Amino acid sequence: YSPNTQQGRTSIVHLFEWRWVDIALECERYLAPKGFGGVQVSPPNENVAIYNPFRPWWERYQPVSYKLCTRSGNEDEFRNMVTRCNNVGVRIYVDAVINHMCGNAVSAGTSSTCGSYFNPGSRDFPAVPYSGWDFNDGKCKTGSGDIENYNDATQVRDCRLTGLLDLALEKDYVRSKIAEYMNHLIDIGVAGFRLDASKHMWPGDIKAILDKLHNLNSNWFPAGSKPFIYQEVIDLGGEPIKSSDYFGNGRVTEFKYGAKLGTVIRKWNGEKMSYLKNWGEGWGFMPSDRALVFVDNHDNQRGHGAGGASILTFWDARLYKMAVGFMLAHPYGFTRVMSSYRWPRQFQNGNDVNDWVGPPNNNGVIKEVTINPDTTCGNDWVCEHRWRQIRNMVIFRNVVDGQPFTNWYDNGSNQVAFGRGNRGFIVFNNDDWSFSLTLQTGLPAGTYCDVISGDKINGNCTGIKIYVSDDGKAHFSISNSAEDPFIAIHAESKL
Ligand SMILES: OC[C@H]1O[C@H](O[C@H]2[C@H](O)[C@@H](O)[C@@H](O[C@H]3[C@H](O)[C@@H](O)[C@@H](O)O[C@@H]3CO)O[C@@H]2CO)[C@H](O)[C@@H](O)[C@@H]1O
Ligand SMILES: OC[C@H]1O[C@H](O[C@H]2[C@H](O)[C@@H](O)[C@@H](O[C@H]3[C@H](O)[C@@H](O)[C@H](O)O[C@@H]3CO)O[C@@H]2CO)[C@H](O)[C@@H](O)[C@@H]1O
Ligand SMILES: *[C@@H]1O[C@H](CO)[C@@H](O)[C@H](O)[C@H]1NC(C)=O
Ligand SMILES: *C(=O)[C@@H]1CCC(=O)N1
Ligand SMILES: [Ca+2]
Ligand SMILES: [Cl-]
Repeated sequence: YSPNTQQGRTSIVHLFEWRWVDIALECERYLAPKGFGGVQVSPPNENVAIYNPFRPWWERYQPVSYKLCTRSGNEDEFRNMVTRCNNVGVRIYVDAVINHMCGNAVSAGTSSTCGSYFNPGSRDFPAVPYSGWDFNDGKCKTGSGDIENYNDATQVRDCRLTGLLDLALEKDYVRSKIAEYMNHLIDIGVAGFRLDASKHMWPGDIKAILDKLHNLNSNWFPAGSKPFIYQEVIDLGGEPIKSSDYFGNGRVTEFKYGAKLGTVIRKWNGEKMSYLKNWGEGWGFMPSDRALVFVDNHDNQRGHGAGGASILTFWDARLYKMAVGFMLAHPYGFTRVMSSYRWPRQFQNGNDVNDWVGPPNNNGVIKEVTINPDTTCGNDWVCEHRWRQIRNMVIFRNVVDGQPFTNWYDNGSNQVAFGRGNRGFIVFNNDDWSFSLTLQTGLPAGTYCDVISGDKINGNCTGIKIYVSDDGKAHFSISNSAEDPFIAIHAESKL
C-alpha cells in the first residue's frame, strides 16, 4: 500500500509513451531536483505492432510476450533507466498488462515490437510461452465470448475485454509466467505496478500472483520492502463489482475523484467548489489510504474508459491547473500527475475521431522529448509536470506532508480556501467575480511567495506576494480574469 518513494516525495507522474532514455534523463535533470516521487511508465513488454490505424497508443495494451522490447526501448535501455532513476531517488512503476494478450482477431505473424511470432487465432504465443489452454475460451459463458454485460461480475472476469484474449489466471502456470515477468522487473529495480484491467481479474487471482512476488531490490530499498500495487478498477457505482473488493491486494484507482472534480470545477448540474469542504469519503470515495487519485488518466483524457465529458485535461489548461492544484493541496489519497502528448483532436458529433493517435513520431519512431529554454517541452509533448503551477504544487504537497486539513473557508459559491496545518494555505476563485478578502491562514507571520503566479528565487518572489500578520491572517485578491485564479503559499516559499 506504500509507494516506496523517498520520504518527503508524495507524487508520481505518468510519462505516457515516453522512451526509456528520455525518462532516465528526466529523472536526473528534473524529477529528482523538483521532488517527484516516481514515474509510471507505459507497458515495457513486447506488444502487437498495429498499422491500421497507424501505431495507436493502445497497441501497447495488447501483449505478445514479456520481453522488454517496445517503442520505448529495449531491455538494456529499460534497466539503464531504472538504475539511473533509482540512483537519484526517483522510482519507476510499471503498467503491468497481465489480464490478457492480444486481440483475438489480430493477424498471426511477427507484427510485434520485437519480431516475436504469435497466432491469436490458434491462441499461440510461443515467446512466453502460452497456448490454447492458457486462455478462458472454455470458461467464458457469453455467446460472443466477449464481455457483454457489466452487471454480471463473472463474465467481466472470465470473458474477453473488447476481444482481448483472456488469460486463465487461476492456473499456477499462468500465474507463474506473470510472476516471472514481474519479478524480473522488481529485481531490475522497479518499485511497484499499476495492474491494468484489474476489474477483469478475480481479486483472489491477483492475490495469488502477488504472493509470488519478491521484495524490492535490496541494493536500493530497505529489506522487506513490498512492491507498491495500485489496481485499475473503474467503479463509479451502478455495478456489482466494487473497488473495495480489491483492498486486500493494494491500492485502487479512484475514478470517482477526477469525475466529480471535473463536474465541480466546470460547475455542472449546479455543483460548486463550496461543496468540496467534505471532499473525500464524504463524497462516497474509497478510504484515503487505498486511493490512487488523479484528475485525468491516459484513457479518459481522450474519451476512453470512464469519467465522462466532465474530465479536465491539458486541453482545458486554466481549469486543469486549478483541479490539479486542489488535488495536490488536499490530503486525500496518493497523487498521480498526468504528462501527455498533443494529438490532432478532432470532434465530430461530440466525439474525437482521432482518439487513437499514438505519441509524436517520425514514421513510427517515437520522437525524443526536447527541452526548451523556458523549461517547457517541444516535439508535441505537453509536459504538464513541467508547468510552473503544477510543478510548484507537487512541491507544495511534499512541504505540507502529514499536516491536517484545516482553516476551510467558502463564500457559499465558488470562492474557497483551506490550509494544511501551519505549513501551507491555498485559495481558489471559480466564481465570475473578484475574490478579495482577509483569511485566517494558520501560517507563521511573514511574507510568502505565491507559487502559482511565480517562484521564490534568490530571496525574492517573482509573482504575487502574500503578507501574513501576527494573527495568521492575510489578504487575498483574485480577480476572475486572473491567468491562474488560485494562490498557494507554503513554508518553503516564505521569504
Ligand atoms: O513442448 C512443446 C510446447 O511448448 C509450449 O508449451 C507450453 C504451454 O503452452 C504452456 O501452457 C505450459 O504448459 C503447462 C500447462 O500450462 C500446465 O497447466 C501444466 O500442464 O504444465 C504444462 C507444462 O509445464 O508450458 C508448455 C511447455 O513450455 C508451446 O506453447 C507449445 O506450442 C509447444 O507445443
Ligand atoms: O514552467 C513553464 C511554464 O509553465 C506555465 O506555462 C503553461 C501554462 O500555464 C499552461 O496554461 C499551458 O498554456 C496554455 C495557456 O495557459 C492557454 O491560455 C493557451 O491558450 O493554451 C495553452 C495550452 O497549451 O502550457 C504552458 C506550458 O507550455 C506558466 O504559465 C509559464 O509562465 C511557465 O514558464
Ligand atoms: C531581492 O531584490 C532586492 C532588489 O534588487 C535585492 O536588493 C535583494 O538582495 C534581493 N534579495 C536577496 C535575498 O538577495
Ligand atoms: C501496497 O501497495 C503493497 C501491496 C499490499 C502491501 O502490503 N503493500
Ligand atoms: Ca480476465
Ligand atoms: Cl489508471
